[PDB]
Amino acid sequence: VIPEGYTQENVAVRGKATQSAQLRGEHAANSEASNAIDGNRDSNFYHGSCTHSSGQANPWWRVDLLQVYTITSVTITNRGDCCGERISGAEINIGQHLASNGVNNPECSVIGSMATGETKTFHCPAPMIGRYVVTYLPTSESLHLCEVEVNVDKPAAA
Ligand SMILES: C[C@@H]1O[C@@H](O)[C@@H](O)[C@H](O)[C@@H]1O
Ligand SMILES: [Ca+2]
Ligand SMILES: [Cl-]
Repeated sequence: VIPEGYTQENVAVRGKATQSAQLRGEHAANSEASNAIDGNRDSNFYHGSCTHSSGQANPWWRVDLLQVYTITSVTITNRGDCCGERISGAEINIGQHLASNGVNNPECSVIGSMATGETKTFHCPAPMIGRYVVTYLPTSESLHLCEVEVNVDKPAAA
């Protein structure tokens, strides 16, 4: 992706994030859904820039972009201090409307697996129209995202 004449922008920092259920207890303060769109890829969960679900099965995290965009890819930063294997199987769904918390929207990509602390771009089959981007983890693992960037192409500046 990223053709001549165009520039790419992360429109996720313009939105509002939320998740199925936040991690409770001792580290609950470092777990806010908003952490995945604060413009910081720091993957050390203890620095406070990563989200963390409750631990209950099939968690999801979502960002409402506030308006519809044509999205080319989504760049994810996996947790780095530990537990990089938990995100395996995660699905990135993108849609104009919220079809069951975004969990049932069209799929951009599936995260096979990512090394601990890895930042990787997942390109959608074709550009997708959507206002909501959801990361659904259909397993018994905790979902922790250190950054979710939603990439939109724009004609370049100058
Ligand atoms: C915030 C915590 O980080 C590590 O201690 C993990 O083993 C826990 O399951 C939890 O994710
Ligand atoms: Ca972050
Ligand atoms: Cl905000």
